[PDB]
Amino acid sequence: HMTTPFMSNMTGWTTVNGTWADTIEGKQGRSDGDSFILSSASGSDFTYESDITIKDGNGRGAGALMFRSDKDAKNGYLANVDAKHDLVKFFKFENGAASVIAEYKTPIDVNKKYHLKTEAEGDRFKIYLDDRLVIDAHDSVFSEGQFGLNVWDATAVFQNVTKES
Ligand SMILES: OC[C@H]1O[C@@](CO)(OC[C@H]2O[C@](O)(CO)[C@@H](O)[C@@H]2O)[C@@H](O)[C@@H]1O
Ligand code: NA
Ligand code: NA
Repeated sequence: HMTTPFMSNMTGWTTVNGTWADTIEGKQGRSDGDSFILSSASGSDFTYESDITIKDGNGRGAGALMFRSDKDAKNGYLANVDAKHDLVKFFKFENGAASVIAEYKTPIDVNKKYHLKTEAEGDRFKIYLDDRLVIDAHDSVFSEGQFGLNVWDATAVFQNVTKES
């Protein structure tokens, strides 16, 4: 029977762009720019988390959780680990244009598993890196939408991708 090594409680994964696959390590994405995959799962308030490992390829950029997204990932929130810029970023896309909401600055590495967790509750967003709170910010732009994953100028692997509402 069909099985995948990607572990998640979410289904319906639809590739927006980039190169996305399920490998023995998890769901891998790669692109030089931003690229996105969206689950059919949707929500408003939730805990959304994943293991994220940035690999050697492309520009050793970033891997991200995306949430409260529209169908083509043009509008939504992201929380990432960015090895190139050494930060955890909470940001939004509005009609395909990015703007930063909050950051935590820390050295971020390639070939190191990170655990990233977002708790989205109304207009408040708490982001944890390896179980430590690093961002606790407010933003009112988006209230609901799809869950997904992103990479920016990176190859990255996502494993144990889960949401709880
Ligand atoms: O952290 C990666 C994440 O950063 C974004 C949004 O800040 O921008 C990437 C990169 O693009 C520019 O805006 C210009 O090319 C730079 O200022 C920034 O380093 C997202 O696009 C990406 O997912
Ligand atoms: Na599954
Ligand atoms: Na780095």
